[PDB]
Amino acid sequence: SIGQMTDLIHTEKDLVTSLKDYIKAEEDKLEQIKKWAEKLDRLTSTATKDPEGFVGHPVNAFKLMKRLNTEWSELENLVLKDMSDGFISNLTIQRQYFPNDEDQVGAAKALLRLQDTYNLDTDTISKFLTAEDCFELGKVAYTEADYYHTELWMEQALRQLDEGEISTIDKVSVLDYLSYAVYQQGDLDKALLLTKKLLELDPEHQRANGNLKYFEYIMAKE
Amino acid sequence: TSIGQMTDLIHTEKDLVTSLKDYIKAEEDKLEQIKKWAEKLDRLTSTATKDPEGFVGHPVNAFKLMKRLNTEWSELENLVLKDMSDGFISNLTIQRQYFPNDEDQVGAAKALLRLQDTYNLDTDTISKGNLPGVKHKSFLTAEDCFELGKVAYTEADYYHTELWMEQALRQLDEGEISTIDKVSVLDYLSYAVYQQGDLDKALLLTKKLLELDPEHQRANGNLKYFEYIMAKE
Repeated sequence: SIGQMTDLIHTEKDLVTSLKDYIKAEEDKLEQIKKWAEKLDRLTSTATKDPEGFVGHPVNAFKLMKRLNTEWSELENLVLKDMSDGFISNLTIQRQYFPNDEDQVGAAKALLRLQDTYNLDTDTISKFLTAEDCFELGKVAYTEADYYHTELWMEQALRQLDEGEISTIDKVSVLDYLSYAVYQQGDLDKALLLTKKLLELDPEHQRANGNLKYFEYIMAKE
Repeated sequence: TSIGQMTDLIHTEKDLVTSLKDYIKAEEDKLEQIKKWAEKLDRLTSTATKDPEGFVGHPVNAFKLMKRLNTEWSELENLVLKDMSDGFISNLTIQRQYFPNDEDQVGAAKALLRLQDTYNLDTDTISKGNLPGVKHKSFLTAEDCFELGKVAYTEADYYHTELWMEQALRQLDEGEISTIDKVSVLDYLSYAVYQQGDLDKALLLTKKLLELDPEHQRANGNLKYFEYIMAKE
């Protein structure tokens, strides 16, 4: 319902403000540390410039022994200090009303169906969807034997990869999925070409080699 | 402790600074990643609250929303919990084997005291490091002075306790920002003074302390005590 989604949106907005509070806290700690590190840097610089004269000074041996024995431990404790508990506690609480996998897949199938209903191409929809997003949609289709959508979305994922989008997915796996889905469509020509793309990328790929031969076969027997 | 040992310590400390700087870089990269994420998301969810019906119209906005909440916030969570400090802490931990310890710090402090005696220097000249024919310009903090006073105190050296607590208190008086309260140093000071025998000074300082903190139990006891023995003197 509209209301459930509305509450989700509000929750996420609050999570963002809380997140920004965490960021602010961490930045303040880092600036304290940065200033500290600046002081130490000027210090150590002057000492390394002339270590003998440095340990001439009667105060310097004491100050050095103190910094090393005491101050660096204070510094250590500040570095290790956890700034994240408020945000994590809060997020932990909000997760109670979060969606699950089934909600996510469901929302995805809904995306496919809207794609059909409004006659939209994957690029226009994607422009935002990431390569990984497209790939996921492709796999959602794939699990239900909807190879038309599997095909369209793996194609989009691959296209985004080609435009040089940085992503966690390699062209090879998506080429595998794609060529498989296309073969299942019946476009053996396309499937063959894509298989050849895959082999150009990973030449040792077992199924792609086997499929190069097998596709050439059934194509011959057509 | 030799020139060479000090030199090795100094180089190690220089390297630890480099390591800490690397830590700073790592943390900044982490935070900037997070800020950009939150920036992007803030744009989304703001536009969404403006018209939530129109926003979750798209199965796209809805799909991205469900995914962000079920998966991506867990990724952000993992990034938040991610320790950027391991390299620095590991290196510092390793170097600490060849660090000075407590005895070395006390040792260096007493060494400083004996040097003060030997060259007849007042605590101010030493503390401000303004020294003739010496190039490096180090200075002691009120807190440093306090520590020297306490090192003296531990050895029943009330002469140095008195001098160095007086220097600390004096630096506090200029309003040097510091971690020490005048009251603790006044405690030490007045006690050391009395141990030397200057009952008037100890009494006056006890009164300064109480003037600062009137509920200070021990100071109260000391006030009655001093006034008594002063009267029966």
